[PDB]
Amino acid sequence: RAVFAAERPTLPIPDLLTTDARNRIQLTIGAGQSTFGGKTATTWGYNGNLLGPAVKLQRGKAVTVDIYNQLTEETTLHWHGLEVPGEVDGGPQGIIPPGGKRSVTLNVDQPAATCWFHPHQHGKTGRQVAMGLAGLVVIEDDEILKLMLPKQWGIDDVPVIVQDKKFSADGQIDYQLDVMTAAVGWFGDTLLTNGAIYPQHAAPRGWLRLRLLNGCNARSLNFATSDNRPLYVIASDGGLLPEPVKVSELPVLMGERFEVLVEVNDNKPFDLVTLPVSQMGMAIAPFDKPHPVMRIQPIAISASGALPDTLSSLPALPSLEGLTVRKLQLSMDPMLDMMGMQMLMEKYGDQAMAGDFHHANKINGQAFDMNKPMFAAAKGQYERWVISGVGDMMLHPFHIHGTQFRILSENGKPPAAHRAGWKDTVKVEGNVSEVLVKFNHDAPKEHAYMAHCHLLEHEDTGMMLGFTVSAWSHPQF
Ligand SMILES: [Cu+2]
Ligand SMILES: [Cu+2]
Repeated sequence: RAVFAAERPTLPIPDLLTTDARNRIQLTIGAGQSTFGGKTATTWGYNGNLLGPAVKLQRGKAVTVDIYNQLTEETTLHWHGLEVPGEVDGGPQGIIPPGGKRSVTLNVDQPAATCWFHPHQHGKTGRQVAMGLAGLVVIEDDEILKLMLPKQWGIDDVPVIVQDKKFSADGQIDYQLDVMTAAVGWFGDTLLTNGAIYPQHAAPRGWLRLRLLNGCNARSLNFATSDNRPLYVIASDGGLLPEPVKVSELPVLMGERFEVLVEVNDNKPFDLVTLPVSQMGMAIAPFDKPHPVMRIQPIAISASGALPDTLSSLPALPSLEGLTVRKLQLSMDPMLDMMGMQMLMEKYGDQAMAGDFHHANKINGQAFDMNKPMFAAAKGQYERWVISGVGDMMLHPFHIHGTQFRILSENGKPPAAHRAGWKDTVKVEGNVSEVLVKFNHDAPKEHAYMAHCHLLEHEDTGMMLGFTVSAWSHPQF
């Protein structure tokens, strides 16, 4: 406790940004500065110094987003979790030059969900996210609004973007893509919640809705409350579960979102915390013990948001016979594993095991080739993708663009109930995962979809593939 200041900063709330009268939204990508622990640091942000707004979209309504790159280097803008055509997907092919402008029209056609957006610059995604770039996407539809969930933005409906950073002694963000981070990821000893260190949020009595995003480059998290009151999971990456799922702890992989309701009953403050995980590098101090994320400070007013018995209906799993099967093998060059582990041991000592690297991470023996999509999927068809991490012991949250899928097997076991709805990420760690995926939109070679590990340093050093989606593919044509 003595390590944190007695008074907590107020939890910053990203602005909720909707369409203007011309059905447009403006996003600037820029460099500014932020203060962490009383030290100012250069940071990057969308419409601001750090992080970004929550872009709010209505299902079935078109928006054009005008994107202005005001950095001195190239970037891209990817809408993580959005079912949109490859042309507006903002993967590594969607380059926006410094001083450049690109406009994309999003025709939102998926269930209400909390998605997010971030850079996807080839080989530099880890650095650009670490510098500060990430924003949220709130998709709404008539269905979710009829539920009368907690819905006062920044009061009882609260975005919670949780990220670690490593800072140097001069206060600046200390990012590196090197042999150690290419192996185990970039991680640090300071946890940010909407950009603030251990902030406090003033919560009315009643249900409090938290839209949780693990926005770390490489660190997996496991949310719980300080007094072990339950979290009611109401939504995953791609939207509402069929019914709330009660959990006492909530593991969240890099890039995943969950929305939870937690009870604010009496006046006693309590914390959202993250519990120690079993992931290389990640249980090193200060994360060897439960670590505070946010203080919830009850206030006098009440709020009347509901915890509904029923939230939504999801389609039953279809027959799996006859469906196209795609096999993806994740791998790391053994030299990278050896050297990266050596560096981790040098940097942290014995506690690290207490419980050309630029193309050394691979899928099906291939480090990402932006000019060679690995295959073509058929639009509108359910496919079974089988992703294996047998062979190494690293954690790979495997993410597929252009879709919200259904997990069939997560790392060799059936998915937990709260992970059996709409997901865009599945854990792969020394075992095999299978997902049921359908692509509703096209993506040509020039604007292909990505499928990749979302441990950003793995992605940046090769663990990504491109794929196209069209109505059909036949070699004669
Ligand atoms: Cu994505
Ligand atoms: Cu990985």
